Amino acid sequence: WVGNESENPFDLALNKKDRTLLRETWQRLDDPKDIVGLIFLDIVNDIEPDLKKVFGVDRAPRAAMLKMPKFGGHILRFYEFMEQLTSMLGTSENLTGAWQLVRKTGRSHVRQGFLEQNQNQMEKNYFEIVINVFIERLIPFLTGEQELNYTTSQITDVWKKFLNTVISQMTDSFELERAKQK
Amino acid sequence: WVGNESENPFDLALNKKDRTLLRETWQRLDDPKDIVGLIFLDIVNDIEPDLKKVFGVDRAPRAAMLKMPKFGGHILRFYEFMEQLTSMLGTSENLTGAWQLVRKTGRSHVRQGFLEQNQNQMEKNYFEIVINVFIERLIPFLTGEQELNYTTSQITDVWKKFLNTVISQMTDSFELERAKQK
Ligand code: HEM
Ligand code: HEM
Repeated sequence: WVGNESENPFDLALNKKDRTLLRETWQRLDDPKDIVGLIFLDIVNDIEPDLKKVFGVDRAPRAAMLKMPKFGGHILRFYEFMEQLTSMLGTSENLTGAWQLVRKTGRSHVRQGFLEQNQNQMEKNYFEIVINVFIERLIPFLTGEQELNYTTSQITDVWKKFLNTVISQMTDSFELERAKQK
Repeated sequence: WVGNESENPFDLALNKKDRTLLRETWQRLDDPKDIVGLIFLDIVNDIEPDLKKVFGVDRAPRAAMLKMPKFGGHILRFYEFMEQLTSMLGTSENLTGAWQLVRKTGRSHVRQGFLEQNQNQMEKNYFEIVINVFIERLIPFLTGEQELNYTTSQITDVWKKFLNTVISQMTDSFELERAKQK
């Protein structure tokens, strides 16, 4: 895909009002990078501890991990990716750039040897594992149900459609890029 | 993808009411196979004549094509695919089987040498070329605007989301299967 096609799932799964909600709800958050950090700490410590080694935090106490370079780097990168993606979708309506960003990010992960070897739709999809923790943990902050016009049901459904579309496009772009590289 | 995942784009782009509309509007049609036939006749004769050779109708007058085996066979297969897909989506809510059907069909086309050689997202996407003629020609039958509760705008938007999702999933499944086969 070039990115400008009419089949863009971010245009199909989300309408204009949905995209505005994604941006406005994300912006309502105070310290979104801190929330992203807390969720990644849960991912590597509680949910998928195989990821500690990947991020170089297999020895760091939970309390030191945010300072370790690969781990704190990833938190920054993931936060920036969500910042840009929600802005493109919900502010500029740059639907092409939003789709292109997600597929480029999916393809780029093929360089991660852990994922090249272990990413597997039959067994573990690590993009799904990570984003599912966001679905469970980020959405209650976004609805205001948890702390650190739109109804709770609306915000929940929109963020689920959005985050599931991020999973599917990163998964598909990764899988294709890996197949091509062989 | 197994098919049962939460990232299924037919569940994300279409809600239950949308899927019911897809099924009810398709069922309102009198002789849907005839309409499918007429649209394929336009595709091969007027829009993408490179396809005449593929379907063995490079000599048949337009008036004989429906009887030629590869061409009339394809019309039957495409009609059955839409019949099953709209039933799965809109009647049984078998969203897994709907997604699986579309990806299996995408993968199966890699066996078509014309597509293996020529299918190309940079240049011509033949699934997109075919389905776009359906978007232009089938939707006015579905809305009742042309001849052979839901508003015209609703029916048009739902069928566009649906048919665009069929294009994207056939395209992606095809591309992956071709890359794997090499
Ligand atoms: C789940 C959705 C994910 C998103 C949105 C995401 C986002 C990003 C971004 C934006 C970058 C830098 C730009 C780029 O390389 O494309 C990056 C790099 C990286 N990603 Fe991810 N990532 C995700 C999941 C994962 C997973 C499951 C792994 C497991 C290995 C992973 C490992 C890495 C690593 C090691 C880097 C290099 C930078 C670093 O180590 O901090 N990512 N990721
Ligand atoms: C655009 C969406 C399309 C749909 C939904 C579709 C559907 C189907 C189905 C359901 C079958 C039989 C089952 C299977 O093999 O999976 C089939 C076979 C086939 N498809 Fe397609 N098709 C599409 C596009 C195309 C295109 C663009 C070509 C161009 C080569 C093509 C060429 C063929 C051929 C040659 C067969 C074998 C049967 C025959 O020749 O009649 N199809 N297609």
